[PDB]
Amino acid sequence: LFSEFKEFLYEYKVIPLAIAFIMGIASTALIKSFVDNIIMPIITPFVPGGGWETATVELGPIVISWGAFLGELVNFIIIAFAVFIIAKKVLQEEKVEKTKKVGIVDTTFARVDMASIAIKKLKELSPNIKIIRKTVPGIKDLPVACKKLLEEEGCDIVMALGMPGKAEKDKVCAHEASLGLMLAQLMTNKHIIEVFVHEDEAKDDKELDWLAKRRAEEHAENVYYLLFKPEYLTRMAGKGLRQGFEDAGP
Amino acid sequence: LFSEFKEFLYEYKVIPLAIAFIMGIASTALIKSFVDNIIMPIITPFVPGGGWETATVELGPIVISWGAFLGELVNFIIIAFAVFIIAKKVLQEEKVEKTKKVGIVDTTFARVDMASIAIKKLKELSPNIKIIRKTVPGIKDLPVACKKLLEEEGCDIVMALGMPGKAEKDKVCAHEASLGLMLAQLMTNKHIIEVFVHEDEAKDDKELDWLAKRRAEEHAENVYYLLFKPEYLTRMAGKGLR
Amino acid sequence: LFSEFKEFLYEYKVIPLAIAFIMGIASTALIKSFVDNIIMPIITPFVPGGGWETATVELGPIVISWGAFLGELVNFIIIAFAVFIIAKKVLQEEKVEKTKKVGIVDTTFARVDMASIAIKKLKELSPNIKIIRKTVPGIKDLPVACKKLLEEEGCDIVMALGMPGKAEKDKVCAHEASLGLMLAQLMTNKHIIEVFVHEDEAKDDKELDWLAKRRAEEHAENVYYLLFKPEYLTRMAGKGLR
Amino acid sequence: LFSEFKEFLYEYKVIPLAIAFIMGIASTALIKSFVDNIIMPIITPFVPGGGWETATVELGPIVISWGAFLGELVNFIIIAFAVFIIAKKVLQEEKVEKTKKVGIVDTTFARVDMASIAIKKLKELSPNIKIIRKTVPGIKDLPVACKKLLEEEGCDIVMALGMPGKAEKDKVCAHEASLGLMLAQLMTNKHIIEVFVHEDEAKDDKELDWLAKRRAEEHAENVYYLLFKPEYLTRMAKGLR
Amino acid sequence: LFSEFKEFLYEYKVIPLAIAFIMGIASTALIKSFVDNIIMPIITPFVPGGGWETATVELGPIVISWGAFLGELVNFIIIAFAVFIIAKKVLQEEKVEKTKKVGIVDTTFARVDMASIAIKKLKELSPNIKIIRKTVPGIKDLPVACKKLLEEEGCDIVMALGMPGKAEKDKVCAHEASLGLMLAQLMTNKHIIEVFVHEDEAKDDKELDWLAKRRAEEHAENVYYLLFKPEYLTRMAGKGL
Repeated sequence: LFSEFKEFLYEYKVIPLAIAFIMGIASTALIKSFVDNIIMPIITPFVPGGGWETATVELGPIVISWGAFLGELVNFIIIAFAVFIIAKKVLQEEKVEKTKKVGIVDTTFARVDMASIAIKKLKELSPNIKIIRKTVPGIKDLPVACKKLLEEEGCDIVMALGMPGKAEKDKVCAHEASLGLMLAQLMTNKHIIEVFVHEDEAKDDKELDWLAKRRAEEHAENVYYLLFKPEYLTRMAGKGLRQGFEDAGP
Repeated sequence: LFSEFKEFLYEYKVIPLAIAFIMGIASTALIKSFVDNIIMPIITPFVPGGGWETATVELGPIVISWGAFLGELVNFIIIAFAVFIIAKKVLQEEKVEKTKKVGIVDTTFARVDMASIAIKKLKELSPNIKIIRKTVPGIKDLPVACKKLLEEEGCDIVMALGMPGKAEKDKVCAHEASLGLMLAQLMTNKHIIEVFVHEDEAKDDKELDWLAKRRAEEHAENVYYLLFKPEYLTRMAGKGLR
Repeated sequence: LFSEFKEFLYEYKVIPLAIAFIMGIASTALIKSFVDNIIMPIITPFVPGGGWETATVELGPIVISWGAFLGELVNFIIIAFAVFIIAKKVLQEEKVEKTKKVGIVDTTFARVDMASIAIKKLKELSPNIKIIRKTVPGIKDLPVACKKLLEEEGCDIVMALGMPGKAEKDKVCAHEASLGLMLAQLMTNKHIIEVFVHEDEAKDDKELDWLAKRRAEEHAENVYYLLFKPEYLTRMAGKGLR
Repeated sequence: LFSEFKEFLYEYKVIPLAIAFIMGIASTALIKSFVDNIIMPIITPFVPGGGWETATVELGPIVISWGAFLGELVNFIIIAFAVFIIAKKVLQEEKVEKTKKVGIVDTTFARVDMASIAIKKLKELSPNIKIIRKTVPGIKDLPVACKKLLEEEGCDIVMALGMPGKAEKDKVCAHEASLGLMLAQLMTNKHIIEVFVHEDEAKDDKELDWLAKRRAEEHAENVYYLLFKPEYLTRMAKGLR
Repeated sequence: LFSEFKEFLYEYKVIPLAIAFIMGIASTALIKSFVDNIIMPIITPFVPGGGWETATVELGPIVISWGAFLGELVNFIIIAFAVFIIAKKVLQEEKVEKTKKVGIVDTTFARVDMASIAIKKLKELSPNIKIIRKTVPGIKDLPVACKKLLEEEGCDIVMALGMPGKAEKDKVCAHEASLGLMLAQLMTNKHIIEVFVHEDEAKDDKELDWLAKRRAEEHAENVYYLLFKPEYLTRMAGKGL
């Protein structure tokens, strides 16, 4: 009996559609009721007993019920400002700027913890940033992970920290992963700064740990830049920067 | 000529659009009809015979039909609460969670049955989980499969169990497959825990069967973690679980 | 003068939006017109000459026009059932006992006609299936082709039969193609059973033709399974049926 | 203060939403006004002076204002046909006709002009086809280009003519390109007949030029087939090459 | 309470939906109120005291309230022109062209600054172009970057300047990047002219710098063409280069 309807509404999301009605209808009435019963009589003391409704002026054999129209004209004017004003405030609820929120996604699988450095270095540059952290097991998980923070968690940018293995089985998963991040960003129109450190890039654990931490730091700086002082980057445009050690120019 | 209209509605999904109308209109009237015919008279015994509608007060040459307005003002107030309240309950029935539902997709093609272990180990960790199982022939099929459970079957997460072959012809299908899973996840914003065991990773049938079952178990634990105690994982962050 | 409007409607697809209105409005009126002019008088013979509209009861100085409210209350009840019931029948859209429809896409480029066997074997397993066939020149064309049948031709599943060449130039086009089929499935949430037979998999024309026809058959069976007895497949789960 | 509203409408595209209202409302009224003031009186000469509105029949102590209901019933009927009929005609813009329109996209980069042959051979097979031609610089450009003609230029099918280079640097661009065409088709549900001729497929300029032209011709034929006599292709369902 | 409702509106963006109502309703009324109270009486001086509402003519035992209908007919006519005209002016706001605006995206990572030349050469060919410039660290960042200027910054076309490294680790990122640009273009139906110069394409810093700048220039010329004189490119079609 009742249920089909309820499930029906859920599936087609009709319910919020209808709430527009009620508001449209109800506010339309409240607005005129006010104008007609209170506003108009105040406006028309010259017409007797609030006869504005039937107020009339004759032009030869022409009879124009101006009062009725005037009542509508002033109604419309009052309804207009309501919509003009209701539209302005929905505009400001949008143009505020809350404090940029960064998302950090890392792995259990990962040997070194880059998240730490990164978050530190980010808080340092701008103590005002909000940081959301989430961790997934494998690199295979960064994409969905990031895309979620970006859409569902209101992050403005995200860092994806990963340690693809040394095996060639690991290399394919790393690329494929990276590529997911690509789509992620494109679907969201937001950046996901990728920071992957292959175990094989460094010869031993001492370097692996040092290297990963330096890069993490370096990228965290970019998150800062892209995010706050983008002018800066253009100044460094085509100036041959790089990740650690030597760089380059002309 | 009736038909064109019906198909028309189907194609443009106009029908549910209209149901909003009816509800908007009909609930608007019922709410006021009640206020006007029953509420107001009760509210206004002082006005004679429910004359509230025409109730009026004069201020010098000014005549303000307050009754009518009061009837609307009280109508509006009753309608507002109707909408405030209707909005609150759609917040609780929507926002509130259910017993997490996991999806498990596997293959006929696959040598070893990893679904088993996995489902067991999952029920163990959290006896309260719902499990949907679907099986397709080839690995080429996991994607659509998973994507379906995720969307059509309300699964919160999915495990795709596969056994790509040893041949290089198998390899390409495995990668391509994996890649679809990537997309699937991104299109759904839900995880699909991939668990592929190449026949060549293990030397013989004894290992192949042992190795597959161990991983299936291990990933099933992750499904648990991501799903229930995600805090845990962060604790394990950059801790080199390899 | 008139045109801008028409193009406007086309671009924003406003027209079907509006048909919701008409229906909402017109059905709202017909429902009440009936209730008020016919239903109510029948309901109220006690009130004289259908005075239910103005029917009233006094409680001290209180005057409650219950007739009007009762007419709305009964109206609302009649409109509700209309919407409860209209919602139920749009739910039964999932009749799907109309007969699963399969799509078969093949190539002119292809040496062997796999379509034939496949169609046969399908009609055999389930004489009740509807078969749509479309053919494109190159393998490059299967994707769009399939995705079309899936969406525009109501097929529930599709088989894409192809014969990628022996050349490495062919190998890249085959991979790229397959991958398209990937997306096609993901975008549609329907399966496309891929069945590609590389000219090089078989040593000669006799084998090529034999091999291709066997596979086409074998996959046609799967179309059957996934489509009708999916419980079978799970039974065969992890049974290395490869 | 008028502005916020205007920008507001633009951002949320509310304006066209509203035009639905007006039409819904205005057509609802015009339809009944006609029925009630003109239709009904004609229908009811037996009732005096168009009293159909108040027309009534008694059944014991029951008083049923059938005139009012009948006027709505006949209104609803006239409104139904209007919506049934308005729905039919919106169904017919999307015919299984229109003179088919083909899109041809080529490159400056490309050494040989395949577009020429292709268009000729297409005009030959069916002088009734409309041909849209757009040319981009690099093969990298065909995708967007094609996806455009398909969507924005109402083309039913598109041919993407290209000549990837001999360098392995060229090879990656060609693959990547092709792959773009893939998506293009899938996003549009329309065919893009790819026709790429690698400079290295042919040994010299004489062959390169000949070979490209032949293929271009050959694919053009397919555009024709896929487009007009699709039955034919199924008959060839026969190792053609 | 009040809040749930507010958050509710935010989440489902119901608020702007409703504004359609108000406008639909309010304008419907203002339009008729005008017609009925002022228009009609002017139209009907022959009927006494604005009796047009009840104006009537008999045909035998037929009574047709033509006045009421005429008032709606003329109402509908006035509402129609309102929607016809309202639809026209949203058309001129919808397809008014200022404008062309190009977007330029480059890298810090990149050795040489191509953006400079490109922007010069574009300003030269058409001093009337607007140029938006944004810079990201790595090549991995061009995609999102470009897709942003295209959608969010109203660019009509975008140039993506990059210098993938010499390492094979760099190669893979470059391809992957390029590929992103693919999608980007397809999703937006706008071009992103890619301009990548691998460090290894040139033997030394003198060449690396020269080569990059020349190409940047050359491509910038294409942005011009595709953008302003596209009939030029077709002329150069299949003319190799």
